[PDB]
Amino acid sequence: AALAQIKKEIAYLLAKIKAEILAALKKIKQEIA
Amino acid sequence: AALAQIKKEIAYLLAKIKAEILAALKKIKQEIA
Amino acid sequence: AALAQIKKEIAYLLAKIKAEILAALKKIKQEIA
Amino acid sequence: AALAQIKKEIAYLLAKIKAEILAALKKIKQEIA
Repeated sequence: AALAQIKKEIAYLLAKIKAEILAALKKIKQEIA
Repeated sequence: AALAQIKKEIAYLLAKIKAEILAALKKIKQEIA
Repeated sequence: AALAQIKKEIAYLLAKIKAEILAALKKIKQEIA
Repeated sequence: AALAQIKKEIAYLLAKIKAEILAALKKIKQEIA
């Protein structure tokens, strides 16, 4: 169980990092368009 | 085995995050070029 | 304990990768603004 | 040992994802400058 818990928590953090980076990229595409 | 399974699945998620970020970056380089 | 230690260290590295990428993005938004 | 091996390999993949993303960002900052 603990292994699957670690996997789930890292997966969540990856998705959070991705969403935050794409948020800043869209602010840049929004600035230019 | 479960450890290698966790590693393989995180590796996959990393590659997915990378491809998605580079997809949005190319939409931005495409907009400007 | 070692499992939680691995999780904590990967979490730290993710946050470092995110901060560095957002640093370069802001240098780009700064260039254009 | 296997746990530390998994950690080392994910760490490597993170650094590879970061370097590749910053490579594409610099191609974009290079295009505009």
